Amino acid sequence: MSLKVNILGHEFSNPFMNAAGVLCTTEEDLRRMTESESGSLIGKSCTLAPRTGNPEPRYFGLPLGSINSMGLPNLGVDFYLSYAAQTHDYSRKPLFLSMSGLSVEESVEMVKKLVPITKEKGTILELNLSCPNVPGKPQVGYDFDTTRTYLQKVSEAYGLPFGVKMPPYFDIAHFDMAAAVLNDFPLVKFITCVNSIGNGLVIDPANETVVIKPKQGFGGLGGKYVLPTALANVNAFFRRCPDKLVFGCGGVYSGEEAFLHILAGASMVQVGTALHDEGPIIFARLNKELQEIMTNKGYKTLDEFRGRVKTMD
Amino acid sequence: SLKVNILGHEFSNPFMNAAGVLCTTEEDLRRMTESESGSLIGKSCTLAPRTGNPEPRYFGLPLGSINSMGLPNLGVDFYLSYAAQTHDYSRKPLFLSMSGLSVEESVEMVKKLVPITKEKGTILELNLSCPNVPGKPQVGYDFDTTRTYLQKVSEAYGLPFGVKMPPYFDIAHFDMAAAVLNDFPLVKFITCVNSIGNGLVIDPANETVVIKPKQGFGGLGGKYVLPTALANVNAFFRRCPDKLVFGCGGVYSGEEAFLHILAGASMVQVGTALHDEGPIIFARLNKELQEIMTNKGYKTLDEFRGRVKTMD
Ligand SMILES: Cc1cc2nc3c(=O)[nH]c(=O)nc-3n(C[C@H](O)[C@H](O)[C@H](O)COP(=O)(O)O)c2cc1C
Ligand SMILES: Cc1cc2nc3c(=O)[nH]c(=O)nc-3n(C[C@H](O)[C@H](O)[C@H](O)COP(=O)(O)O)c2cc1C
Ligand SMILES: O=C(O)c1cc(=O)[nH]c(=O)[nH]1
Ligand SMILES: O=C(O)c1cc(=O)[nH]c(=O)[nH]1
Ligand SMILES: [Br-]
Ligand SMILES: [Br-]
Ligand SMILES: [Br-]
Ligand SMILES: [Br-]
Ligand SMILES: [Br-]
Ligand SMILES: [Br-]
Repeated sequence: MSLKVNILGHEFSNPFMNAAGVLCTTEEDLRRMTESESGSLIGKSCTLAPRTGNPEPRYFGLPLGSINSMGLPNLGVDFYLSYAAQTHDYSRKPLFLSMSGLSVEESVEMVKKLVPITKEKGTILELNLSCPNVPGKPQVGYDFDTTRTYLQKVSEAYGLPFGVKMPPYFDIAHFDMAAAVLNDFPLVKFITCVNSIGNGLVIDPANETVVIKPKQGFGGLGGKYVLPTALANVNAFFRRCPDKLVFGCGGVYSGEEAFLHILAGASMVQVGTALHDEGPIIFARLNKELQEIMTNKGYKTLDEFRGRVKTMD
Repeated sequence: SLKVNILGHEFSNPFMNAAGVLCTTEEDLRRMTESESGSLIGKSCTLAPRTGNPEPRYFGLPLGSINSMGLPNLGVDFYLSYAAQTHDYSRKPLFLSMSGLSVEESVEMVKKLVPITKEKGTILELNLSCPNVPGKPQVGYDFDTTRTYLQKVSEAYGLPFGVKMPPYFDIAHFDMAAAVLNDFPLVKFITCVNSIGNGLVIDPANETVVIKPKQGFGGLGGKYVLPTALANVNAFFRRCPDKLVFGCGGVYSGEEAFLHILAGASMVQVGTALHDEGPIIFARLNKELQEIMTNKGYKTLDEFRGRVKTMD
């Protein structure tokens, strides 16, 4: 029996990691992720400079998930690079860093700085093209021309295998158009589906007021809200992008939901909202639960069922 | 108290079915008319009868619904006859949803509707957001295609109508959509929103998708879509001040209808909850919305419509 995953020139102990932005901003966040049972971890979407973010309250927990408009609060790219260079214990697990320039030029500058550290330590890049929460900066992945520009220039500047955090799509034509762009770039080795459902609105009936301050209450949705959307996107790209891996992100609170992500095509499985609710102890539970479901169904490895979701067509 | 006075009509309350739920057959429409609902709307129809997609094509879920019906309907002639000859307009006003799979089909259909709207007052909701027909993507996600539909239908129908919009998730798309809509004055109402398109639900017991069409991909409704619906309602409420907004998505109770109205909704549509519960839900919804209004001291809907507070 094995929850192991062998991809991207690394052996992962299990397919679980945090979703970018959850429990990965500070050194202590990252130390707690490394101490956890997670197979990996990813740093907060960083910017070239430290960034303070949107006004609070900017996160609100809901019965069916979460809404956030954090606005990319982070320590700046140099902090994450130094963590990856010196601090992170790579004998424990591999490390991803998320990078989210608000422009091509900023993302290019950060990925240039990452190059020697990836060469030195094997630090993996996830490029965020789906932040829904910075006022005036719409999700890059919803503009295919802009997406193409990012992928070209980052491919050129970084020159190493990297991944992309995609926004959810809801239109078959858009799965097709997105895949075509992505398939034009061989250094994109993984596709993370998905970021939050952008620009939802939650209102408190008692005070008749939105629950978050930024953008008149409009925020990204995660948790139970996004599971069917996340699975559709993982499978859509799994089917269209034959020479890329897909990482599943959205709605994972258990081994059984992790199992569904893997069935849909997911290599790794990212946990956001549930981890925010529960803390890093969640990873021990998730391993146990996924192992148990496999045992019940007679599966011994993840690749015995990855992408094996059954259709009736 | 719950009354709504819009579009040349008085409605007893803001509630109606969502297009496609309990509104395909004459018996469906009879039961909607007999219900406590303020209005009702016909199934999105096509010029010819449609059998729709293979089964299973609806699956009910703890947090809502997934569907890929494929516009199964009795054909435009039936809905037009229902509107001209059968429907009791003393009970409540009637909407018809039209969902031509091309502009040419939509133009043909709305032309037939003209005399019936003039004589009986039947209201058009033009469906621009079906996510369930293969090779025919949501028109509302292409602002060029959307402008052409709106132009040719404006010319062909020439009377006040509304549009069923897909949900948008990008402020840039709120801005673009509203700008396209604001170029057509005959568009008097905007229904936000249609199902969240092309989600995928898989049963872990059998490792199998739950609906047959399109490898399991269908539209999501119910509890999944409430924040998306509320956001879309309010986005268009703010961007289209000379139009009305209908709310649709995630309404299972008076509290959720209150939120839709607070976000900007004039009428409130009920899909999934109604599929679950049946037309008796409308009597519950009227009672719950009243209870919330009395607790807050509102005597009318316009005392709070669109008055959601923000902190910025
Ligand atoms: C508090 C908060 C902060 C987040 N920050 C980031 C971010 O830095 N970069 C990113 O790609 N996604 C970010 N996300 C989105 C998550 O990575 C994930 O895509 C989303 O929450 C869906 O997963 P979930 O259902 O497990 O929450 C954030 C989510 C939340 C809840
Ligand atoms: C069974 C099914 C059939 C539907 N058919 C139509 C349709 O004919 N036309 C339309 O505009 N919307 C149709 N819808 C979408 C609903 O009208 C509504 O926009 C969506 O389900 C979200 O509302 P809800 O959360 O109350 O279900 C259908 C939905 C379902 C559940
Ligand atoms: O920092 C954030 O606001 C943030 C970034 C992102 O990519 N996704 C998200 O939900 N929030
Ligand atoms: O008939 C359908 O499949 C259908 C049409 C529509 O507009 N929305 C929906 O959810 N289903
Ligand atoms: Br914007
Ligand atoms: Br579609
Ligand atoms: Br089991
Ligand atoms: Br009017
Ligand atoms: Br299509
Ligand atoms: Br959108």
